[PDB]
Amino acid sequence: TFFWRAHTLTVLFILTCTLGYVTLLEETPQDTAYNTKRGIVASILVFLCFGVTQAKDGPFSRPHPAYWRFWLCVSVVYELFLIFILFQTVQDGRQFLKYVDPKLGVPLPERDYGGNCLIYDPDNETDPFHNIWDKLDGFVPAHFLGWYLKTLMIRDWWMCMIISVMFEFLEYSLEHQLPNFSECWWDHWIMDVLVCNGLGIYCGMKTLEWLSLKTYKWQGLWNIPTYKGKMKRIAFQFTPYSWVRFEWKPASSLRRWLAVCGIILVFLLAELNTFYLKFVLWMPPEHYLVLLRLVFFVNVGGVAMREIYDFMDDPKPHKKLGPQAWLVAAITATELLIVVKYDPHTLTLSLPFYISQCWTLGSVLALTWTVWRFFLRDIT
Amino acid sequence: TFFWRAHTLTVLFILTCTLGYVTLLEETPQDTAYNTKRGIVASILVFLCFGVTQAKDGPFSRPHPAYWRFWLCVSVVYELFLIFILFQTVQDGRQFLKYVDPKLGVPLPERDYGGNCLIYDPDNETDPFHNIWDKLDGFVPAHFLGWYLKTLMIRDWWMCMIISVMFEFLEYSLEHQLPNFSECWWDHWIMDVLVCNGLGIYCGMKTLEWLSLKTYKWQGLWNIPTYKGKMKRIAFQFTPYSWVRFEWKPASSLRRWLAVCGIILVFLLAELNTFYLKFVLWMPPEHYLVLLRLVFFVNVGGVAMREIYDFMDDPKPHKKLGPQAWLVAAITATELLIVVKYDPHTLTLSLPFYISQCWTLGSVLALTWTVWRFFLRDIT
Ligand SMILES: CCCCCC/C=C\CCCCCCCC(=O)OC[C@H](COP(=O)(O)OCCN)OC(=O)CCCCCCC/C=C\CCCCCCCC
Ligand SMILES: CCCCCC/C=C\CCCCCCCC(=O)OC[C@H](COP(=O)(O)OCCN)OC(=O)CCCCCCC/C=C\CCCCCCCC
Ligand SMILES: [Ca+2]
Ligand SMILES: [Ca+2]
Repeated sequence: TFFWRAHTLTVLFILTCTLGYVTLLEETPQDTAYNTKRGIVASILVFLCFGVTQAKDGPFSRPHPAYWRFWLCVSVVYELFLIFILFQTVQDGRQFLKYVDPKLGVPLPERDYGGNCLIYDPDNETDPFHNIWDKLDGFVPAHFLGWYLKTLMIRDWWMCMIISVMFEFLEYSLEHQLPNFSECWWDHWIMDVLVCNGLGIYCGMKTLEWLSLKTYKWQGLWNIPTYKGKMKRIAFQFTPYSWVRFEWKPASSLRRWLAVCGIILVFLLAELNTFYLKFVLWMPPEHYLVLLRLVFFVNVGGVAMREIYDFMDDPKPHKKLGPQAWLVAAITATELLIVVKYDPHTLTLSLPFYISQCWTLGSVLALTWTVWRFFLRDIT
Repeated sequence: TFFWRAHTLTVLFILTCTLGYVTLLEETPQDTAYNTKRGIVASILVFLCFGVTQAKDGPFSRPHPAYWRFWLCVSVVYELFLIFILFQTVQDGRQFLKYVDPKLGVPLPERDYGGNCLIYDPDNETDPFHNIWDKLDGFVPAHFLGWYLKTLMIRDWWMCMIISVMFEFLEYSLEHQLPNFSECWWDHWIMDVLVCNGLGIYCGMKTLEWLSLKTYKWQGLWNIPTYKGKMKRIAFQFTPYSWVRFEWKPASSLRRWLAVCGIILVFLLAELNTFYLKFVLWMPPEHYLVLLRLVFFVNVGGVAMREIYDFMDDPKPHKKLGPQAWLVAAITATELLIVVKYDPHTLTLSLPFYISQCWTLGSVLALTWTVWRFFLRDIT
């Protein structure tokens, strides 16, 4: 347990010695294009170190609060870079991304995915599943893990299913304002919504039930029994300390209902601007930046979701929202503003009439539900 | 007291609305040289806002913890910029400072100040004080305020006087390794050390005694009596909540003595690298950057000095040093490394023999004092 309360002046000394050595004893190259990137990277690294060693501890502790402090600092850095990218012109921002990786900044080609439907197709005699084969890509294994983590983040069945359904309706309405969207109805539902609910959401709820019926008693690593107990402790150190499963009961007040609606809206906007950011900044879907963003968003979303539940469930008259939820909301707003700024012509396309009627019907149905809620509250 | 517990989501909404307006509804200029500076400034402003609204509260509260959070964030930004400047070449760093202000990046002329001594000089019959007149500049009014604040920061007589004396000896030894240093012996002592001890240090100790014999009882701004009480409360709101005067007793152990020596060394290095930074980065002494650095260092030094006293005086087995002291130490180390890197040829000049003998005598005297301390501890 030495590392769990280790000193910070030792970290300061190590950092100072390392940077002093690498700056003085080495030879500085005579080109500014490399030294500028080196300085930016060094500043980012030092900020990460200082935050890891001196930031606040979040609600999550295991495996080490330094992990969540590191992710908080990464969130801060990402927000700063997002704002810097926002405040420039579009082509200069794309060239800045080209500075990040020397392959971006060029118009990538566009292709359609849902061009082939009717799985039982006699077009290709050799393979009946010729239409399915192209669909069976890394997306399907990604959906299971993604929704497993996203249902570990929010810890509710109804909220999770409503978020998934709302996002799928939004994706269908999003098809003509972003041409890469092309999915058949079977691929839309059976391949995505069916798979998520059947496997990812179900496994997340099973994990919550399994690890919410456990006794959390821990002791030292050297007081445990022989190698069997050693391996048991090593494996279980990455299991959570103790959680409180969230219970979002929205039909009890008005502010609580609006707060649940707001967090649902933020969750939807996260995925919306994820897709629109991978589109408008001219980054390929398989670029490592997108995967890094996904991992960071998974971790930061879990922490911020716990923090916003803690803020929402408090009985005290005035509580300040945790910094992680604030940072996630700021990042989402900045990403949405970037998306609106960079490509407004493609985003401003008018909705299809036949789906706009359905959207209006849903809106009026929600309004009727709200007024009926008010009526029943008045009666009671 | 509305602002003392006001909401943070309101701040987030205001920031998001203002940045979205200034980015979208305005027209982005078609030059990257202005947009890059605009983006950097916007990122700095957003980081300042987020830190002010969501950082940790330091030991100092009055007039508002937001003030000290703002100074902590400024410290973070200054450290990051210092490291970025460090990791480049010397000429590129000077041109970066030229980017900060379009007049820097040029070799400024060098002049001597202590070229005229012997105040009672019959060289100029018209004015006997012709030598004094050039000396009587803004430096003397600056010394009083500077040492008043610096003795409010450390809250001790002996430590303050020893720091002043050590810094003056260091300045005298620093004359040939930095040519701008030129002061006559009277200007060295009577004009600086005499004035500080007579006025600044004495007024600081008088203020500490006066405001350490006060009863700190406060109430609301609307429960006070009429306009007399209103003005009294308005004036006294900027008076401190309640302080605990530090008492540095170094002759009790060895770790405590070494800690006092370390904080004295950091205090000396702060002024050393202040002068060497204003010299080596080609900034004129009267540039606003130097004054901003002085103000920031005054505030951050006070906060970090309280934090390091709190860390040093704790009885608990393990306490983490406050972030402000960590940041001040990091900034001092980074500034010293920049000074060593940029102009090593001027700094590496061999010290004068006649003063090197005095320095060796002082060092051996300190060693004898330490061994006598060990001898007396062994006897007792
Ligand atoms: C921290 C708690 C959650 C995680 C628990 C364990 C933490 C460590 C696990 C790390 C494992 C890395 C996972 C690798 C990434 C991965 O598997 O895929 C990422 C998956 C797969 O991508 P998909 O979008 O599903 O596929 C697109 C199909 N067209 O992506 C995702 O998970 C998306 C996550 C979105 C997160 C949204 C964040 C917003 C959450 C809350 C904010 C809401 C409200 C709070 C804010 C403000 C309140 C006022
Ligand atoms: C916060 C507590 C202290 C201030 C109290 C009130 C705060 C608000 C007051 C703001 C007023 C602004 C003052 C304007 C600036 C001013 O008057 O002059 C600045 C003066 C005048 O300049 P001089 O160097 O004296 O003249 C040169 C002569 N050759 O400059 C200074 O005050 C120098 C201050 C140096 C401070 C050093 C900081 C380091 C302190 C502690 C760190 C040490 C240990 C902790 C770190 C690590 C521990 C392991
Ligand atoms: Ca889909
Ligand atoms: Ca002097």
